[PDB]
Amino acid sequence: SPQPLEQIKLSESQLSGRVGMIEMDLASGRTLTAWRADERFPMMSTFKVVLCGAVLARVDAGDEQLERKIHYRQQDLVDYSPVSEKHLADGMTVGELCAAAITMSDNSAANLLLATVGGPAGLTAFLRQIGDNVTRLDRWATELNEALPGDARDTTTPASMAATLRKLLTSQRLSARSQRQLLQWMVDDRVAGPLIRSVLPAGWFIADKTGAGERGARGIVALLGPNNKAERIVVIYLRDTPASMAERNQQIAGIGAALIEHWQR
Ligand SMILES: OC[C@H]1O[C@H](O[C@H]2[C@H](O)[C@@H](O)[C@H](OCCCCCCC3CCCCC3)O[C@@H]2CO)[C@H](O)[C@@H](O)[C@@H]1O
Ligand SMILES: *C(=O)/C=C/N[C@@H](C(=O)O)C(C)(C)S(=O)O
Repeated sequence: SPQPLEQIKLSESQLSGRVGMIEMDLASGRTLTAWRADERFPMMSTFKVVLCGAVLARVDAGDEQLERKIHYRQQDLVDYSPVSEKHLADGMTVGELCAAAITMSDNSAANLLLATVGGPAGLTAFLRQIGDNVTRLDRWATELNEALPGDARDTTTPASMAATLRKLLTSQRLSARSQRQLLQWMVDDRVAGPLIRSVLPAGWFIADKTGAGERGARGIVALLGPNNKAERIVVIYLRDTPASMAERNQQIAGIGAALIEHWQR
């Protein structure tokens, strides 16, 4: 594979779309690679990690409990609810809802949690509270993935998302237990995690949340590193490409390969 920036450029050329990327040291925030890092991209399902950071903040404040059971109705369900559709009779705890939202990308679980933090506006206010003045959630799950050109709704920037994830995972804004919980939910991703491990060389750590949307939107927020350590945050977003899902996945994997082969920078 070529150097990271050369591979990122190659991916735009091959996809005819925009790629946004940040590679950042998790412990210090040192930015290593930045490409269109201040440009907007639809967050898609990656917003679910920030959502659960807001839930954990409420738990830390004593305004929520991960144990609290939420009972919901079938009419509350939206498209793609693999875990929540199985619990109409018994409900799910707030912690179970975050696990379903992050590890299975369950949309009804995400919406139930979104209401607890004040909806899209409440989550956006939380982002402003932690110093992210760019990321914004405007719609509920299912409609936030529309990815219309020029539409600023439900977007982030690679730089903003990377800084926000670092703040949630390591800045001590969340309690120690909450920081550990958010990380474990990403480690536990069932949608892409196992697949990524299957193609990663031995010794590489992965934790992640992926997303997909219209007009080719695709993305991933991840922790990656050799020696089985979450050394870096890597955020990659793609937008406005007509390519197949398989090729969008292949290009993101290609950028990851370039990082792996040329890690010491
Ligand atoms: O010299 C480095 C390595 O080069 C190859 O590894 C390949 C691997 O066989 C391939 O499967 C992967 O594809 C990349 C898979 C990446 C998948 C997800 C990437 C995500 C993760 C973080 C956020 C953004 C992208 O590339 C590496 C590096 O060339 C060799 O197979 C391996 O033995 C060797 O240790
Ligand atoms: C998160 O990225 C979700 C992606 N897609 C879903 C969505 O809510 O937009 C569907 C319903 C389109 S499907 O799961 O792809």
